[PDB]
Amino acid sequence: GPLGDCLRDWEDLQQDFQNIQETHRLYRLKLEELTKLQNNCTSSITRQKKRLQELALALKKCKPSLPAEAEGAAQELENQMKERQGLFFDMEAYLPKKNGLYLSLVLGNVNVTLLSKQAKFAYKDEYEKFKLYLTIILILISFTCRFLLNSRVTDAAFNFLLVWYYCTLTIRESILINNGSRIKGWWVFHHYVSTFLSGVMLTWPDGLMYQKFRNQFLSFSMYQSFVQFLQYYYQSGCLYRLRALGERHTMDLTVEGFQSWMWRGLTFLLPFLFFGHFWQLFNALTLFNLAQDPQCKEWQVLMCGFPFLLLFLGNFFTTLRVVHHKFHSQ
Amino acid sequence: GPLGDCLRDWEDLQQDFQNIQETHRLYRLKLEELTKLQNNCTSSITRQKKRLQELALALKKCKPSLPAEAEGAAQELENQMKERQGLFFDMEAYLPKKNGLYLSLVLGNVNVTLLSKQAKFAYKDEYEKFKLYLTIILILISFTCRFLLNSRVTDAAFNFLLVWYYCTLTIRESILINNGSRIKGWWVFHHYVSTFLSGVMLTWPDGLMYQKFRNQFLSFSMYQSFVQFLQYYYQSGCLYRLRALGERHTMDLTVEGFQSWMWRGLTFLLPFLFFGHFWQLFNALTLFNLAQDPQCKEWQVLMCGFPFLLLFLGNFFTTLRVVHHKFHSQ
Ligand SMILES: CC(C)(COP(=O)(O)OP(=O)(O)OC[C@H]1O[C@@H](n2cnc3c(N)ncnc32)[C@H](O)[C@@H]1OP(=O)(O)O)[C@@H](O)C(=O)NCCC(=O)NCCS
Ligand SMILES: CC(C)(COP(=O)(O)OP(=O)(O)OC[C@H]1O[C@@H](n2cnc3c(N)ncnc32)[C@H](O)[C@@H]1OP(=O)(O)O)[C@@H](O)C(=O)NCCC(=O)NCCS
Repeated sequence: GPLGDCLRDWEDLQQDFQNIQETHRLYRLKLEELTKLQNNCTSSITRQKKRLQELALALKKCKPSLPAEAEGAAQELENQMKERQGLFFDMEAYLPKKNGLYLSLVLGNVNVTLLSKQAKFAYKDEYEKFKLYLTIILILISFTCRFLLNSRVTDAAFNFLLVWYYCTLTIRESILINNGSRIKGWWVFHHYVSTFLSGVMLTWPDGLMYQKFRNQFLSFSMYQSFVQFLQYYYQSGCLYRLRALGERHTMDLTVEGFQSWMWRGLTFLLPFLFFGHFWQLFNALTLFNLAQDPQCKEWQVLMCGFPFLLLFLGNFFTTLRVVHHKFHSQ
Repeated sequence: GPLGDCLRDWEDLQQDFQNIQETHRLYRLKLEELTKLQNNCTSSITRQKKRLQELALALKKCKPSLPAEAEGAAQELENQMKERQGLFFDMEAYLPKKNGLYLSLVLGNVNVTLLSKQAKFAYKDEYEKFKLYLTIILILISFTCRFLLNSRVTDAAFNFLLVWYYCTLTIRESILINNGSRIKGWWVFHHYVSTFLSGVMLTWPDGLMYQKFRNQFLSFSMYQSFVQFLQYYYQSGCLYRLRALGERHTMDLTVEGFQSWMWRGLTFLLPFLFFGHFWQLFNALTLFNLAQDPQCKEWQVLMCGFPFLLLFLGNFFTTLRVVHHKFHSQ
């Protein structure tokens, strides 16, 4: 007769029930005032930012009319308002923030994980591991689809995987932007163009003109995944190094050693990126030249030759901008 | 010389700066203990649920050995443990919850909007309006692609829109599940199958056998969007009615009038759904019959004929289940 155990467990879980429901009640109260605090802080910050920017506008428009001797105080005045802006960014980094017009077309609730600092730093790492693992899958299946097979089922499967990976990746990093980062919005239009390119390659009716481009496209995709493979290593190394510099617990790792390490890494890495840039430019060129041949007539060739050229222009300019800015930073 | 205004605005915004940073500090503190409370509550609830289910298991296995006269107390004992489970569901409805293995493959942070009740009820409405608006776009462009055009560019564009809409929609409702709902997981595998179907239709190389199926597929897509058009009306009406019943402020709207209205609406709606079910079954049949013709040889025909049949079986069974359960509920 084990019922006795069950019944006295019933009432002891019952006493637990009330002592836990009291906690639940006070929790609800706490949540209420915390919400009020959040609303108050956000409204106040918005008002202050507006006031600051407008007064800075007024001072800037009045500045040329004024001589430099009294303008001394003025230049350190903007030199301090900019850091006031920086601290405003710091403070806004926690308060829940509105969605940025692309998430709001897929979602509509609020996801600002960075209510802590560990809770954010341990999201970017997960993102990096996602990029690496998917690159493994793509390089493997690209090898299979280029050296040993010639069908169109497998080719369509590879292109579908590509067009899914790019879209989930643009969602992750469009969250990672409003949490906080400097992600240089070209790096997202890059995904949109690459998605359009794969999509067009998906409805290419074969014949005697597909087989002339399949080889180059597959090989280039292989190489690009390899570059992502190396870039993982450098990026993750940089992230851990920078945390270990910000966290002084391990040892007083000076900024000098970090900078030397990062500079050596980047300067070693850069030739491969430039090789890839020129590889796709040559790719676009051969595609146009092929299109000029009067033997083909398919609208897919020019529409698959423009994204390559656009994509090269953007990538080349942005890489040079980053290296040049880093060089002046020194 | 407007500098004076600017400088005294500087120091008055400065006094504002400290009086706001104090608020920020206390806000951070509050957030800290609120996090501790959340963790404590979730751990406690997990332990209690495990204990309750295991003791219920023990009682159930011991029950057949025991006679009914003493089992009286036993049946109201399970009749009360089930409501204890219900209240546990209520309480867990607020605490942040882990992601369900599909979001965690696209995301990895936590989005439980239902920290309130308005903040959730005003998400489902947005979801409904999204479904309606996208149905408008699809019905319009389907009309254009069937009566007046015959190309393949426009057809591919329509199929791409379909395969994007289904995927964003499965993301929205897979959030809406873990917030809280009874969404009958067949209704999501439905989206996966429909996505696979459109994908296969996307790489169909035309010829003398595509033109025999294009008409039926487009017309069926039109009709299906029309059913979504009506289902919006009924669903939104039901949601507002149920809120107006739960909210007794307007008037003591009895459950009887609500039930009569909902029953009339559903009984009026059902014939169209059944028509659609049989429409797609006939569609799968004609597709197989066409495949039997020795004049075609394309692997796309059987792979486009199975999802139709599978999809019909699932839809028919699930609709009958819902109507039967609702009938016993009365
Ligand atoms: C830019 C590059 C030198 C990296 O340098 P970097 O670490 O970004 O240097 P910065 O200090 O400017 O970093 C700026 C921000 O860009 C972010 N970033 C996000 N996505 C990125 C991406 N795809 N590439 C580069 N930077 C990226 C970094 O995270 C960093 O922000 P955070 O560190 O604060 O989170 C290198 O990644 C690059 O050139 N990108 C190549 C892109 C590519 O795939 N090309 C392939 C051609 S075949
Ligand atoms: C099922 C149906 C009668 C709706 O009834 P219902 O309101 O779901 O009745 P229930 O009380 O069982 O509702 C159960 C839950 O299912 C949810 N639900 C979510 N997505 C749904 C969907 N696509 N269809 C039906 N119910 C859905 C409802 O929101 C409800 O949960 P909630 O009200 O607590 O949020 C009706 O929508 C249906 O038969 N679906 C047809 C699906 C379809 O598109 N078929 C096309 C064939 S051509």
